[PDB]
Amino acid sequence: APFAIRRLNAADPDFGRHLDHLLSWESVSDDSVNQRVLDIIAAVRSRGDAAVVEFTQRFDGLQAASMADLILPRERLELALTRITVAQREALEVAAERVRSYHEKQKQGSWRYTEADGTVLGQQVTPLDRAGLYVPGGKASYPSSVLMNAIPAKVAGVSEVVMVVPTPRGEINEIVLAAACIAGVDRVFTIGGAQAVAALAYGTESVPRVDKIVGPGNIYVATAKRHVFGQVGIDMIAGPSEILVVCDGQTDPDWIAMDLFSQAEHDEDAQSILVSPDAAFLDRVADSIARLLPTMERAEIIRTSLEGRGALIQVADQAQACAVANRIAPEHLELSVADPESWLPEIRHAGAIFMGRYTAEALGDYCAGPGVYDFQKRSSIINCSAEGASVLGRTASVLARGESLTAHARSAEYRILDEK
Amino acid sequence: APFAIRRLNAADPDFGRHLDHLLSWESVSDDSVNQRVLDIIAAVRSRGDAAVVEFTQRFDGLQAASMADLILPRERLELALTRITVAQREALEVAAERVRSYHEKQKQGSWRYTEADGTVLGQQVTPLDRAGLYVPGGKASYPSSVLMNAIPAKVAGVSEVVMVVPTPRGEINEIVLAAACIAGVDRVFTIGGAQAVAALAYGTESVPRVDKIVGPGNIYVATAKRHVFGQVGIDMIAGPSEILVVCDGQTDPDWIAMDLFSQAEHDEDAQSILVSPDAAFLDRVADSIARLLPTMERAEIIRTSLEGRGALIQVADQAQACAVANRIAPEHLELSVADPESWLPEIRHAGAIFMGRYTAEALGDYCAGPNHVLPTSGTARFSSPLGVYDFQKRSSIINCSAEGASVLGRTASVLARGESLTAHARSAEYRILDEKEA
Ligand SMILES: Nc1ncnc2c1ncn2[C@@H]1O[C@H](COP(=O)(O)OP(=O)(O)O)[C@@H](O)[C@H]1O
Repeated sequence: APFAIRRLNAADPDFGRHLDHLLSWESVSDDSVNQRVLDIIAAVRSRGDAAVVEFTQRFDGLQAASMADLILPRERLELALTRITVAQREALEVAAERVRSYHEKQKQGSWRYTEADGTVLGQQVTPLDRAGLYVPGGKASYPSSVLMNAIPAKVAGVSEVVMVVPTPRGEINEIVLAAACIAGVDRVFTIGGAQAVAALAYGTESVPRVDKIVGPGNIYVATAKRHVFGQVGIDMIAGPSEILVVCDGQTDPDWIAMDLFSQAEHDEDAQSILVSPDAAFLDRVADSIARLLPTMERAEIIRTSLEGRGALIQVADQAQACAVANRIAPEHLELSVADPESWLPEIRHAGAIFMGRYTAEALGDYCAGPGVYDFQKRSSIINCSAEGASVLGRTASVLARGESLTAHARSAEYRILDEK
Repeated sequence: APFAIRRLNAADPDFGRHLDHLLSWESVSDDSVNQRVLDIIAAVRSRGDAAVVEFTQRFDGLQAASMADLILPRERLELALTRITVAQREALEVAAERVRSYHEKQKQGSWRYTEADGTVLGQQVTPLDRAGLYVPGGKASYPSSVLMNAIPAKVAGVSEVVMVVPTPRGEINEIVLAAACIAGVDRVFTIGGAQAVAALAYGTESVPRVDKIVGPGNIYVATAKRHVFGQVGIDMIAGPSEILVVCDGQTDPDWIAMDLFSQAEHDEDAQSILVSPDAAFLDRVADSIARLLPTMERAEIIRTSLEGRGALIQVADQAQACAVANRIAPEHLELSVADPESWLPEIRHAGAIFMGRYTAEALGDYCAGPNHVLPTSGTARFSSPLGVYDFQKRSSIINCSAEGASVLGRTASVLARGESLTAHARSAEYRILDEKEA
């Protein structure tokens, strides 16, 4: 044999050393991935479509004579919507309505405000022209990620939402494609990895250059986004798939085991960690892991993730549990404790938080629905009246002259009215 | 020998390439400036404090034996406050009042909301632990930048606001340090360039690793900020110093020439361009420039920048003026026209906009942030993720009731099972409750 999950104890004097290592895992080195991503980016900029096709065959195991075989018509998204089940389609449509209604209320357009002295301030707001959405291929690709990125882009007025979704060995995810259909994706290319990000950032003969790339992605996508920042807007660099469970010991150990498995099954570099002051509970979770793992469809992925990056960590009390959690700074925190609002203040470095025994971290990947700002460009506007320029100019005049910026000062002074 | 501003005319058939070269020529390469930056970052990541002191001696020309001589105590900020004149201190205090008022109105905190089924949703809002503020050295450092960044950080509750400001040959801008005192800066290091950015992004023995780096910067700072992206939060990376003025010819030509000088006096590489359909006007601006330039206090820097990147550009009409403006794509646009809101629909690539004849682009550098709205009580009503939001972290929370977990769990089960992610499914299914189960 049974699988034995790694065990750490913060009562060990050397516990900080093992925790550091657990948090700095170089499966494939940063440097190796970085060089590979840099080379692919430069390759896509130099050779365009030909490079995209060549990398797609190599990394996605796909046969494609040309870039035209890597274009999915929007009609294929409509077909996907007919192919999923009644219950799947209803879940997606219900979540879409809630996401879309929410963003309609939050949208803020151009505005102007007139001060008492006549000065007008405000912002001129324009949708981005195009936005690119990365969608991981295959089964481990949450449809919520499509809905929650494409819908606010369309609500903002983005004319073209371009989706890139690799098809590993030709595999297509109909639920994901159906979500893309509901969310209003305009164009789809079956490409992935660093080459998809590069094609979106710089453009090729067939892939349009977009103004912002959004979405999740593994280390190749994250590294490519880091490197095309500047050339294109980027929402964020999502970190590796991750869950920290903190438990007081009074949650069912099968539930906790499964909560760890939920993240570990996403991909082989996911990290799942449990922290608890309850030693007997940690033993129960270790047994649950050993028993439940061979019953999992994705046991191979789950085992590899837990061998490389998982751990159960014993701590002394609530205070130490929070200190270790804050150090881990988890992107996803499950506070499986009696009074979660009592633990959160001591874990300010955590990302998304799932509270209590009844809130599985997995619900965060399949959110049923409740932004636009991130798909808009803003120009700030100042239109002083003569009186407003006098008020502002008096302050600027003094400060500028103080540091010898006399063109700044005289520029402002030309519009200062003399007082009564 | 009166100065003759460079003249361009869109009617010329070499205009596209002539303007292309004016907009793109570079002294040092991208690769060499970028290569020097990549080297400096690796050096301070490796040699820590020693690299910072070495780069500071070489590039700033400072006689500093160790990192402890590059630390300015908070008292030195208070002393700056007493060294500036009364009118300068009050001007800093007035500016800080307007900034601080605005950010207080914008500040949002944590919240919770209980759904009908008992599920609690919300957000936990906390300040960043530490923020790092880059402040240019010398006289060309806007005190605005200190106020505009340190004040929202303190209003957010950032417990340690760290400022870096190079002091070339020991020169100190007392107004800038006084601004830092008023804005509540906690610690100051007299360092700059890429090495300052890297010391803040990664931390050294004496410089603390901060959660976000903000502020303006020259090419080395901007390049360094681009490279430490993903390693540490950053704000918008400011581009090179630049102004495009578009005028219909109905603005006093001296005002326009001085608006060009305002940007030109910042540094030798600054780019100041005027576009107009009014040919007689453009001549009056050329004369204004010749007459006004000699006695500018920074006449030599203005002349250098106008020679290298300045231009007066003749166009056929308003539409061609806007086409040229769109090709330049200015981060700072001065629409010095009678009807500025009529020109804006045809301006599609522009950052911050100064409208009409009474709005000098100089006011941008002293009363607003980079492409930020002017802070007033009225403008505070319009939300922005800039400002106090910059320096805060937001954690979404969900606390399902048993019934909420059941409703959400069924939908999670359907979609996760549809994708064969059965750990997701079973984890959600464990919480589904059926009252009739004994
Ligand atoms: N040629 C260079 N190589 C490396 N760093 C440089 C070079 N020129 C300037 N720097 C860095 O940029 C800083 C210049 O001071 P700063 O005020 O921030 O920019 P500026 O004065 O041009 O506006 C220096 O501290 C220095 O570290």
